[PDB]
Amino acid sequence: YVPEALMAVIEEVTAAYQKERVSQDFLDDLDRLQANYAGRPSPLYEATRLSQHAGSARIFLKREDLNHTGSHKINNVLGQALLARRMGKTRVIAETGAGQHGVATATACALLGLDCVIYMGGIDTARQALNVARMRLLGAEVVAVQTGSKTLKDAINEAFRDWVANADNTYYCFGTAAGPHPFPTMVRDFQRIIGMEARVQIQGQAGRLPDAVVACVGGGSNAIGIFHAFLDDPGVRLVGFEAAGDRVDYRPITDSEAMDAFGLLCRMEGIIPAIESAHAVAGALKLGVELGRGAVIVVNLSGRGDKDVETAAKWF
Amino acid sequence: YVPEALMAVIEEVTAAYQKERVSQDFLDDLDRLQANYAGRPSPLYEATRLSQHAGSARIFLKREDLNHTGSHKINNVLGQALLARRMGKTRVIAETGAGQHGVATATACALLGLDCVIYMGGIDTARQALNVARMRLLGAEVVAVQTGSKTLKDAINEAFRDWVANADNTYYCFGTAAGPHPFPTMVRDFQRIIGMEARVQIQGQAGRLPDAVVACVGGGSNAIGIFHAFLDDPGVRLVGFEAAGRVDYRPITDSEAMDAFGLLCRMEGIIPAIESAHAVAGALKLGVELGRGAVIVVNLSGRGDKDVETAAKWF
Repeated sequence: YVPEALMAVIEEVTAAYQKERVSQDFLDDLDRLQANYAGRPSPLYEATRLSQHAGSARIFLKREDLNHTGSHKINNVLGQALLARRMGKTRVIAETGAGQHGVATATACALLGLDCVIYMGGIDTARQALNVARMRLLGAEVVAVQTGSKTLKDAINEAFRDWVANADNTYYCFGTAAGPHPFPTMVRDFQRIIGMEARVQIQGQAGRLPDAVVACVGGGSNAIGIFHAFLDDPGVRLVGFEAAGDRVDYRPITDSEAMDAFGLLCRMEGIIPAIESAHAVAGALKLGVELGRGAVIVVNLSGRGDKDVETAAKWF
Repeated sequence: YVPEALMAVIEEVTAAYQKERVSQDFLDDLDRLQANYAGRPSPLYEATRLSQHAGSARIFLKREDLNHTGSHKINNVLGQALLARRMGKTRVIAETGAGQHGVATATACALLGLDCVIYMGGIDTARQALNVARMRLLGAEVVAVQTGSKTLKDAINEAFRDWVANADNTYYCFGTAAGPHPFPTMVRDFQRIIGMEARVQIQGQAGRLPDAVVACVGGGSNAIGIFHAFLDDPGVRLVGFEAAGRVDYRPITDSEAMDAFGLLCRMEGIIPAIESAHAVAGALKLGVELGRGAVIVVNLSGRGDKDVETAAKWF
């Protein structure tokens, strides 16, 4: 599943990232660097037409759903490249199948100014000359790996072979589903940027801190990532909505209630939520009818607009 | 091609639009409506690795390239839908093929509070089943046309009949490939929103109006629409770059462009359209020519793609 040979190398990265977690500075720095670069900060939208169904509170939807073809992947990558740069690494590697992660990796590296090399499967190479094209346009040595299978796994290995050799100057950039996810806390932390961005936006758009910041808890981290920046704001309730069918407060939301919110959001604002987001919404509206006129609530709309259209359409 | 029966209804929309064109009211209303909604305001990005290469001017990129392939269909549809509401229409109809125009149109109606009807070929309805479900989740009514041989052509024709009969309260939303485009001015004007956005964003990010705003002029209205909002800002230069009313035109050669192309990829990791690359080349000379601390706003119009090949060949 992972060579043992990766252990000292992974241990190096974790220990180095552990030093970053002491302050907000790493995160702050990432947020600076990615500002207006590829999608970040995702928009905060005041859903004025939901207001009437939420006790006339002001519902603000943190729009993590506005991500598709591009925005997305650069986010993980840029975090990593920044870490590589602060570990005094000078060079970055990765594997990619079809080429999307190699392009993101190559992107983060031109941006931050770091040599970069990408490992592509032999017959993967000659069936997208284009991403290769992007990658070489981005300045990245593409090593088209001939040796056995031809279909990713052999590239993972050279990439692995590389990383152990060169570990003093090289960072491995992870992001393919078929590759290793060795640093799960580092991934979680990158999610806190949602709340960091949403805390600036809600005070600029709403003129203060919110009454509440709300997320569906089955989105995992990334739904929950909106909370961290509001932990020291004693006036701000943090409410995680649990899917039920039939410091943080946790509250249940049934299938029906999610479903009805899903449809109201499509009809009131023209936005088609993930069933995940519709629970956070359904709770946001109950919470506004609780809190009344003049309340301000922030909702993490996490998960994918498309996915659930089928299930929603059956349901109705 | 276009039925003559349509002349009066087209004539009413053009007349009413020409009266909106008078002031920035209509556009300020679109701007407000769509803020944070589906992509607009596109970001304004300070390209600080490029400064080295431009007299140490500051180059800001107006990131039209961050559009989704798709971001543009709701943008145009929201404009038409807000105009229907501002004219007093209560209802908006359209035809759709595979469903995208229908989904865009229903999304704009749900947003603005308007009744929606979409006419689809009876067959198109069966094949594009989840575009239909999106439409109805959106609250639109979807008519699977049973007339003729249940074709797109037959759909359009039912939609033209409903338009004519219900013109007092009903607006027709254009922008399928098989449909007409009776209002090119309207569509060109919507592009003015680019410079209105960028005029706000350059004062927050840079603290003042810029020294120039720049765009590549082969890129049509999508290029040239950044200029309008700064027209009355004497002190802001307006430069249009072309592949060699107060706007200045200058030529940019193929190899000035391709050097700007490779420079943007390599310094910023942004792969531009060749079209963006000409404006980016022009902005690099102009910073050399205005020098240190000069704020130059560049329209990055067109799509960072299909020029990829052509850029690869070149290099």
